[PDB]
Amino acid sequence: LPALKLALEYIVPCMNKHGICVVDDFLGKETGQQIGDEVRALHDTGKFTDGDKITWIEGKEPGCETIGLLMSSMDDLIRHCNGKLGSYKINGRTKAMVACYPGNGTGYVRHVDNPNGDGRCVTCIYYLNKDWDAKVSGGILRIFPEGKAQFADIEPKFDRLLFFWSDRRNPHEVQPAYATRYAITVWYFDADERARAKVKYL
Amino acid sequence: QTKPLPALKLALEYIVPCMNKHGICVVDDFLGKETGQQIGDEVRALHDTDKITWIEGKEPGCETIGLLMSSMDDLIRHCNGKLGSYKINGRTKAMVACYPGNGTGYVRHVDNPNGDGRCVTCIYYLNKDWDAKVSGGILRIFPEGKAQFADIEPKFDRLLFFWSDRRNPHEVQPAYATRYAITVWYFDADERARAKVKYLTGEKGVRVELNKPSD
Amino acid sequence: LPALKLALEYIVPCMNKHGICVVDDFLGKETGQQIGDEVRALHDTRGDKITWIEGKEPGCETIGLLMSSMDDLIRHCNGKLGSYKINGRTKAMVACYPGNGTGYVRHVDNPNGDGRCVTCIYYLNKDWDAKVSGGILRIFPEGKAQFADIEPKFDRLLFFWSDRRNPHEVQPAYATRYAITVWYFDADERARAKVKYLT
Amino acid sequence: LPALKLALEYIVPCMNKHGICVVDDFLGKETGQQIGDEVRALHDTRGDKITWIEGKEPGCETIGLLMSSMDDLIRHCNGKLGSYKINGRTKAMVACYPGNGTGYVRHVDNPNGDGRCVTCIYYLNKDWDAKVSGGILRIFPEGKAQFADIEPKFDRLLFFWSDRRNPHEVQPAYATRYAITVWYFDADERARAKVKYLT
Amino acid sequence: QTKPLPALKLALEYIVPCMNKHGICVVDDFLGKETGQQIGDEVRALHDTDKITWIEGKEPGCETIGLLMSSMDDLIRHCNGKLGSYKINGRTKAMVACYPGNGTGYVRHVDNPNGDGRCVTCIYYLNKDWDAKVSGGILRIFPEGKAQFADIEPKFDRLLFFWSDRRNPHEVQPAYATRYAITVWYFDADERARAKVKYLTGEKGVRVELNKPSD
Amino acid sequence: LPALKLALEYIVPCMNKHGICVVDDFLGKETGQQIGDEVRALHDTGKFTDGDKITWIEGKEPGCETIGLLMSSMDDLIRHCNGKLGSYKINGRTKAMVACYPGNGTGYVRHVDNPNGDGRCVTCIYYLNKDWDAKVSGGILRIFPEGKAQFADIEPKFDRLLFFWSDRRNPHEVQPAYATRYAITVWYFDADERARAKVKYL
Ligand SMILES: O=C(O)c1ccc(-n2[nH]cc(-n3ccnn3)c2=O)nc1
Ligand SMILES: O=C(O)c1ccc(-n2[nH]cc(-n3ccnn3)c2=O)nc1
Ligand SMILES: O=C(O)c1ccc(-n2[nH]cc(-n3ccnn3)c2=O)nc1
Ligand SMILES: O=C(O)c1ccc(-n2[nH]cc(-n3ccnn3)c2=O)nc1
Ligand SMILES: O=C(O)c1ccc(-n2[nH]cc(-n3ccnn3)c2=O)nc1
Ligand SMILES: O=C(O)c1ccc(-n2[nH]cc(-n3ccnn3)c2=O)nc1
Ligand SMILES: [Mn+2]
Ligand SMILES: [Mn+2]
Ligand SMILES: [Mn+2]
Ligand SMILES: [Mn+2]
Ligand SMILES: [Mn+2]
Ligand SMILES: [Mn+2]
Repeated sequence: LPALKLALEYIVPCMNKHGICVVDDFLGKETGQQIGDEVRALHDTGKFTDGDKITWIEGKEPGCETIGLLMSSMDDLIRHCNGKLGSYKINGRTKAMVACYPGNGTGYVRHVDNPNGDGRCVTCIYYLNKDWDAKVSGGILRIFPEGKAQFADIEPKFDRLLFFWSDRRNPHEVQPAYATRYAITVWYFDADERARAKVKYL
Repeated sequence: QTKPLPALKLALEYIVPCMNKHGICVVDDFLGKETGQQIGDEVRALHDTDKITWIEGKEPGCETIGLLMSSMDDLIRHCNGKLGSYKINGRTKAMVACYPGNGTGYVRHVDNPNGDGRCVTCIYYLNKDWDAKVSGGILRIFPEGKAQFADIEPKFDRLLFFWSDRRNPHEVQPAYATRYAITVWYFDADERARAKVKYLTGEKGVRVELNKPSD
Repeated sequence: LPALKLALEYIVPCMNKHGICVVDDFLGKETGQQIGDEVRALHDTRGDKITWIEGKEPGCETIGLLMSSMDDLIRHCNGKLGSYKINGRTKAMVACYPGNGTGYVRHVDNPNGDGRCVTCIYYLNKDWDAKVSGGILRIFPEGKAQFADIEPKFDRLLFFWSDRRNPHEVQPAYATRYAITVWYFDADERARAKVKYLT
Repeated sequence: LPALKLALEYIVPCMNKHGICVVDDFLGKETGQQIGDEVRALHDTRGDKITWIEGKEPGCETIGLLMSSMDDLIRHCNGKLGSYKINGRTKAMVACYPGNGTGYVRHVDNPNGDGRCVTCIYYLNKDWDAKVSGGILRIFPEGKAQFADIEPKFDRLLFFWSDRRNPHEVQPAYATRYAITVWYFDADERARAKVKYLT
Repeated sequence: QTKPLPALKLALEYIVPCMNKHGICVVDDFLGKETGQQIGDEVRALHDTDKITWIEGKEPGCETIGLLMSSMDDLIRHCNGKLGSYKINGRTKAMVACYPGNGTGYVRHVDNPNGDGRCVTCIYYLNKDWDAKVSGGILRIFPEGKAQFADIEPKFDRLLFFWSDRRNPHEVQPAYATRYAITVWYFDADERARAKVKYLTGEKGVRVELNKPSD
Repeated sequence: LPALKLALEYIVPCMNKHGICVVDDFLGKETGQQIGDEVRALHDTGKFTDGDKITWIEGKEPGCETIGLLMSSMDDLIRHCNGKLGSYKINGRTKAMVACYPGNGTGYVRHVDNPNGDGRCVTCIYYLNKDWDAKVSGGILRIFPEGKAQFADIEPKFDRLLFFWSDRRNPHEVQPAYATRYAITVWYFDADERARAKVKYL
């Protein structure tokens, strides 16, 4: 299951078909647990902006190589879909939103990542909660594809990667959880949208 | 053999009042393990011989399915005109459906919103030993104008009745294992007619010719 | 404009980009008046009245004309209209609405896939000021961040998808209203519909 | 923790920032058990059962105790609790829920301003695994982009606004459930309520 | 004088069946111009002597308002137990309300969702010569489980009846001129009782003392 | 009715009360019609980005002095509310979104200007449609204040200025219109929100 294959053979169609792509075992046990620890590190040192504990990583951070690995690893796959994903000309990506979600019975109401057209067109999420039994611990992502007669409960299973369109096509809510959960989110811009979105400023 | 079905008593003394009061009626241990597992096989067979398929009941390798349908009919028969104001004159084929276990769920919806004639939805679950607590697949019903709602388990050998119009909206929680169910809709004499008139059944129509004579 | 041009250069793209298409001055005040007269006369032989017309019936010639000219447009869009293979049609729903002060709740024509894929409406209300008598059709094209109010303008023709893509509500009217409606079936879908019924 | 500290240092701010406040280990497994026994015994003299308790009745002493200790918390929050002037209370709604597989539809306690401003619930279900038996209370704090699932944990006390600010639904239970509920009235509001009724 | 009111015929032959069938009933030219304009003055007077006020009917300068109420009662009286299954044993005071003309509207809502005893909302419009086409203020009702909805004009000397439970949700379009209306709710014997029991009326209560004896 | 008065005496309270402030006759007939023409100018020359004809003005544009007047005129009022409007520390503002709305029966579904927290906290709109009879031509703004039992239909009357919070508190839809209408929209940032919103990028 090589790199460009996953991209042009599974992602692109599965995405242009439904608008949701799941990828199990993206980096492997050892490589994943690595990030798994590397993220728990940041949970202590500080600089964690924003309960709702999140923080933004650029990849070249002090000692956060593996997070950078993951990021730069996703970049490949998205690059390998150039012009294939809808009419979207994808170029840049936000910094990695490494987030530690509370898990105290807290859930997040349904919403849309990019309803205004702020540029973000492909949400990309990585789950790193080792042995996160969603059957008991809960904390599942639920997506309601606009105009479809079905919906999907995606579990934050360990070492799972998830893609979906960020616009009004994918409204989604997150069932609450009872244990602490970690996850890394990333968005990708459409060259035109991200640009048009910038004429507002000075 | 099959479990004895006192269709008359079960209709008049239980199903009818239940339906009238609540609009939802469950009947467990409908055909017994013996017939149930059998239908299990019969349906898992058609898998070979989200996908569905329609059955009249006479098809080969579908004997017990036709049996199930005949039982459903047996129950609706002894209801008479007591089951709501509806006069049930007929029904659809049996929708034998294979639902996948990929964590897929079904949005809130209503079987018959347009008024196409269907008045009573009827479902039968044949999943041998299905723990809804483990695999999910629960069916959530919201009885219109009530302060409660109900999570019905797709328990093995369970039969489910409910009105199909705006009165019973429902969701289907995702399942994490393949699941099987047979659905049937009963028609109200009048509504089905006006439906056929209004072209809400897709049965009628008018041919559109390839061309017309100029002028 | 010829039917082919109107079809291929206007209707097909308008229907693909939006799923809603208006066509003003379809048959001209000349023929439109006759269609109107036929209908008004037809509905003299206070809720909403509807009588289905084949087109061949007496005193319903011009109605049939309208239907024919509709079918031609549909012929020119054959294959190019969405992803549908249209082979069927419904009788002309000649409908006389009350105009008392009651609108029709927001809904969708074909929610369960009964075969119908294109709703096609023709208005006959001469000098109908929507800002005075109302009866406006509000459509909410699913997905699009805008919505539209279509006025029952005389001699107006209106196409739109029948599925969940175009839910819509009718604003109340304060005067007698007339509108002929037809639906078109997708060859496959309508056939897939019949399957559930007994032989 | 003393009632005053718990009141002024925890409940008042928690109620102001959110309008929802949980308090675990309110009376301890010691007294909680007795409250439970009183209730369970009380409900032996399959839909949901409810019997209102004043607290003074026989075999309902400990219930009354719970009520008292609730009132004290309310006394310590006097004036500081939202913008309400609490002067009244309802009898203890001792409720036994079925646990058959039926939840209670999403709703709001006080939608028309009947006087009630604070819903206050105390759970008595020993060793109640919400992940096995369910019966969870899901609240949607209006305005906030999050929502919460409150587990009917034994000896748990739960405060929340009764108005449109906190709509909420109860997940179905798969075992017999017990929960005592009380509401508090805002002096003005409840008085403004009576006005509409005849002398 | 006032217009003759055949309360008996109007109740039995029109209002009752109308209500039962649709759940909404309008009665125009209820009291005639004479009494109508009078109530006009009577209410515009209380403005002096979004604001509201409650009236029993006996208040000075409210004679014709009490009259209006007595008429409403007259009509509901001759309904008997025919008006739904409800047994109307009483009602609220008359809510005389002054609605402002600042382009303010009222969200979709339901008078009695909790089940507080109110079963029938009753409204009377006294706006001398109000063109709803010009100033708006229309009341839109959505009869639960129906394919139509209705825009009721707050026409002068108009009386309006409808169920107050989940069956009749409604919106009020904004008005661009001051508007006046008198509302009244009738109680169902049973529901009001269970309501008083459930403390849904705010009437009952329990005193909370300033302090308690320590220990 | 001087400048700082309108600000601290009417805006701030009316805003902290409801979250919607209307101001009739902001610049006056002659001064308003001026913008009224100055905007119709741009409708021809070009450079109108984005039917839905809109364009972004910085105020110092060629010959667009009066638009700049309006912008710089609003700036005063918002400056005169420093720290008074909620807990919002307002600093910057987007470029003026001068928009020519179609008016062919087109309406805009209800929405929220800033549901994600992109910085914008105060929507400010100026209407310049001379004698725009909304009774006939229509095209009215309808706002549904979150948690309130009433809603408001604000007419785009000529020379009217409108303020409202942009976040989830003010969902709003626009009734369709039948004639061409022009309007100038502006947003204001909360120093903290606009800042936090920027950690995403690189
Ligand atoms: O900044 C934004 O627009 C923004 C950020 C995050 C976000 N999402 N989406 C799904 C999240 N999630 C939470 C737990 N599991 N998943 C989550 O946090 N959506 C939008
Ligand atoms: O064609 C129709 O009208 C139609 C089809 C399906 C359908 N439903 N609803 C809930 C179903 N389900 C799935 C699993 N367990 N239950 C199911 O099959 N209802 C109506
Ligand atoms: O059978 C159905 O579901 C069904 C039938 C008709 C219908 N339509 N369509 C357009 C209508 N209209 C336009 C102006 N006044 N009325 C109208 O009533 N929508 C749905
Ligand atoms: O009268 C009313 O509207 C009314 C009454 C009770 C009520 N609540 N509140 C908390 C309940 N609950 C908690 C766990 N199981 N049930 C519950 O049923 N909500 C509203
Ligand atoms: O207290 C209550 O339950 C209560 C109050 C008001 C109310 N409504 N509803 C529509 C009203 N209206 C306003 C103008 N024309 N009609 C009006 O007054 N309904 C119920
Ligand atoms: O870019 C954005 O997020 C954005 C831009 C504009 C916008 N709004 N709001 C009200 C508009 N309008 C239209 C007619 N009358 N008013 C309008 O255009 N909302 C959000
Ligand atoms: Mn998200
Ligand atoms: Mn269904
Ligand atoms: Mn329609
Ligand atoms: Mn409740
Ligand atoms: Mn009301
Ligand atoms: Mn906006």
